[PDB]
Amino acid sequence: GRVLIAGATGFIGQFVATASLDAHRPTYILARPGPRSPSKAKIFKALEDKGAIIVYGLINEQEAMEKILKEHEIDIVVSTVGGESILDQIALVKAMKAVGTIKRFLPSEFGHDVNRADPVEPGLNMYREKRRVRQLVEESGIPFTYICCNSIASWPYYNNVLPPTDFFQIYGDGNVKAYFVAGTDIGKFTMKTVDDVRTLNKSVHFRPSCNCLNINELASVWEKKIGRTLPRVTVTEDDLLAAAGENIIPQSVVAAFTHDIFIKGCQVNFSIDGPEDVEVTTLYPEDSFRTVEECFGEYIVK
Ligand SMILES: NC(=O)C1=CN([C@@H]2O[C@H](COP(=O)(O)OP(=O)(O)OC[C@H]3O[C@@H](n4cnc5c(N)ncnc54)[C@H](OP(=O)(O)O)[C@@H]3O)[C@@H](O)[C@H]2O)C=CC1
Repeated sequence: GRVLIAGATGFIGQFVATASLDAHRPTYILARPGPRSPSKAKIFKALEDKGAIIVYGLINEQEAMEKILKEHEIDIVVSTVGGESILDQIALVKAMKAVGTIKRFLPSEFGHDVNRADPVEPGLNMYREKRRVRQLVEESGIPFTYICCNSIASWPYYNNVLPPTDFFQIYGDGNVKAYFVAGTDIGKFTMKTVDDVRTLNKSVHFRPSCNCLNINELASVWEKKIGRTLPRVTVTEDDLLAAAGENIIPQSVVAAFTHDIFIKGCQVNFSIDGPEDVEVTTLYPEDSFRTVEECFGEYIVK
């Protein structure tokens, strides 16, 4: 099963691409034509050394994408494009529909369940775009999997990776749970889903029970790691709504999602027992997630 990843030089994309190559899956990486940044240069080299095949194009160019999917006999398409580029996926979906040979598409999800969560603006606009892509995918008859992996295991700053050394900003009561997942686990478990019969036309939720922490708990894990306590200060709901209300992109987007998670409980407030939802830890039993303690341990080694 040949995998095409768009957005492999991106934050999430680097983890997904590396996991695909480490799983011994034939892996093709879409590259923007032109000169290469030092960091892009770094990433593309690492991936090619792991056996990645670089292909040149842009996902908003339908005819170009049709040619690539056909020429390279692609089976599985994974998009990890950024928030600014969500509607660039429209041409890619039309291209996949035209070629008709795609076995699984994973659009650029990699956070919350955009069909259940209701963030304030401008987070909401991003979710409108993601929902529009899901509507197009489903109406196009493309088999899909939606990766709802919740938060990457970093410190959740309102404007956003390394936890604080001076004082902790605690959102609201600091007693609202979220799920934190290592980057490497987002990649590993994403790639397992692409050809699993059980994830076909499903939302895949990442709910590792040992990494279900509120902000007060997350603070305490960091204090254990640095061997000292810090002052805790409150950031109110209205603080976050003010920040969101300025409509400064992407800072205000991050503020809106912080509010949704840590004020409104968007990651934990629904059941996954229904027939269109599956959960990673029950799909792949006896395959432990890296803990937050472990993750914070490598931030310490920096
Ligand atoms: N905590 C969480 O769960 C988080 C989840 N996310 C979600 O992950 C997804 C990816 O975001 P992130 O990792 O921040 O994004 P990035 O901006 O780090 O990476 C985006 C990748 O998409 C590529 N790309 C963008 N447009 C095109 C295009 N038209 N054609 C081909 N390639 C393109 C970029 O290449 P180039 O540089 O050449 O333009 C880059 O390689 C988003 O849906 C975001 O919402 C991400 C961060 C937090």
